[PDB]
Amino acid sequence: APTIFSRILDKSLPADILYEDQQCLVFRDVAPQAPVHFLVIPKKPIPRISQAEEEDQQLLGHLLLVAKQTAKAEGLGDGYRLVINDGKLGAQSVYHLHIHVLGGRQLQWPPG
Amino acid sequence: APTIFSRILDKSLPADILYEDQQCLVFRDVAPQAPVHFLVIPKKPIPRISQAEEEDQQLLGHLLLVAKQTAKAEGLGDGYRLVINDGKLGAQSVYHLHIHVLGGRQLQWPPG
Ligand SMILES: Nc1nc2c(ncn2[C@H]2C[C@H](O)[C@@H](COP(=O)(O)O)O2)c(=O)[nH]1
Ligand SMILES: Nc1nc2c(ncn2[C@H]2C[C@H](O)[C@@H](COP(=O)(O)O)O2)c(=O)[nH]1
Repeated sequence: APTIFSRILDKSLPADILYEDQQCLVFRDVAPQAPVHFLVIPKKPIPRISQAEEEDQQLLGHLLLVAKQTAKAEGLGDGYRLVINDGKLGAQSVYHLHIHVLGGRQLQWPPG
Repeated sequence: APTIFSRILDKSLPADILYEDQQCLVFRDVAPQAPVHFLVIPKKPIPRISQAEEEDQQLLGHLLLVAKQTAKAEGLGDGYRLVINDGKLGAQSVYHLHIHVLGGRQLQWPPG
């Protein structure tokens, strides 16, 4: 049930909010891996990306659209990287579905 | 206009195909960065994730759903990572929208 992102959502836990709508939240990462590192999280509290269903189709695309328009607002026109980690081999820590958005520096390959 | 993925789509260029529907293609990466590394590409030839529009909403979520169900089929229950690179700071090479899917080994942090 409750995660760290429960506390960011309900506002009890201080977070840097860049965007909010009825479907999702967008806030900065407290451990930034790039000059701009923010998280695009839904409001329906889907734990992992592998635990998503057809009912979440329109919502996942929306999370992607929100991420790229938030990438623009923060002046990432020279490029950025979106990352969704699953389970332990994915190195997932918070078990609320979120899209990482990283830019303002050159991301390398492999991506971990 | 034409990209490498034009040649994989129209089938002139040999590719390892794991899935195909009317909306997208799913094929292995020729330069695998993990024991399982495949690409989830749409059929509507959107160049970058930052050049996507509201009309592509349902299609982006579908690409994500296809990626996670293809993650299951290839036995990634211990975890995996999805990656969408944009522009040059993203280190994008093919300018057709695609979701990288990597697993079957432990992905590290940062993701590049
Ligand atoms: N802004 C903020 N981010 C957090 C907090 N706790 C964890 N995070 C971030 C750090 C990670 O980059 C991210 C979880 O990523 P993942 O390992 O994919 O679940 O959430 C917090 O209190 N504030
Ligand atoms: N399977 C296959 N993959 C290719 C070929 N050419 C390029 N790729 C892959 C390698 C990269 O991992 C990916 C492009 O990633 P990106 O840099 O994000 O655009 O496409 C090919 O001929 N066959």
